[PDB]
Amino acid sequence: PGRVTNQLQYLHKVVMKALWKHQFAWPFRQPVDAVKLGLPDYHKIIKQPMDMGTIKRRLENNYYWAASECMQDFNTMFTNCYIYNKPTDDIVLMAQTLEKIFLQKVASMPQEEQELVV
Amino acid sequence: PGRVTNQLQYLHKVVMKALWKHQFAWPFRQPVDAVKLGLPDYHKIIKQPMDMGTIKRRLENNYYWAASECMQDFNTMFTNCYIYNKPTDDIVLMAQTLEKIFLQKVASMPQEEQELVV
Ligand SMILES: COc1cc2c(cc1-c1c(C)noc1C)ncc1[nH]c(=O)n([C@H](C)c3ccccn3)c12
Ligand SMILES: COc1cc2c(cc1-c1c(C)noc1C)ncc1[nH]c(=O)n([C@H](C)c3ccccn3)c12
Repeated sequence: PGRVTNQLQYLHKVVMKALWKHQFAWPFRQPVDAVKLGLPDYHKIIKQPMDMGTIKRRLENNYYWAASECMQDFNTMFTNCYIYNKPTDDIVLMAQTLEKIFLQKVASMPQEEQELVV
Repeated sequence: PGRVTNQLQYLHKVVMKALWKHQFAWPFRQPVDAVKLGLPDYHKIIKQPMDMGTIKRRLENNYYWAASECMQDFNTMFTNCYIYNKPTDDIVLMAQTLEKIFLQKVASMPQEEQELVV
């Protein structure tokens, strides 16, 4: 059972809003389907797949207990990409651009996490 | 009880080696002493403090079970910095530079994690 916090609210309504509509977002909006994309050994290499669609649903459904967990899912999504792919690949450059934006927005997130009731 | 893996070995001998000696590394090599630095409410805002000294010791002492845990400690260190400080602060620009290097190196880490025995 997760909860609503000021930081999670910010991650939803400011961070995810900036990322979801970005030019480079579309390949990250749903899980990597390795077989359709012809990606060998994707599930040997990546044991914790993650994508922005899953994160967005989790934010919408109060899945997270704390913003740190949501930020961990973002980090996992980006590092999965960096690990599976080559440093010069289009998808890695796209991920780097998205992560730069994510981290920039995190620098203006509310500082002290407090739960919101109603 | 942690273990030695090819990825943790890479994080130690390649990633931490590149970061530890960087021009901007020195403020990150030990925990943030908020009172000496005159940083109000540091421990209200940051509930999971982390630094490269602690990570380096953990790598040296086989504290981690998997590279994902070490990468999470790096991410926590950087996002702690971004959260406590302002987007334009010297320390945040320094952290961003270090994180760029960290993530660049992660893109060449061994892909499939396998434990090393002896
Ligand atoms: C080449 O990387 C991808 C390409 C994708 C994709 C997800 C990834 C992806 C992501 C994201 N993280 O690891 C991988 C692998 N999801 C959908 C999708 N649809 C689609 O046409 N692609 C191609 C192959 C693509 C898109 C962008 C950049 C490079 N290649 C892709
Ligand atoms: C202004 O930020 C810091 C300054 C530090 C520091 C750690 C931080 C720090 C870190 C790293 N993450 O959050 C904070 C706060 N550790 C040691 C240390 N010794 C030292 O003289 N400083 C000053 C205030 C400094 C250094 C670099 C950039 C800006 N300000 C610092």
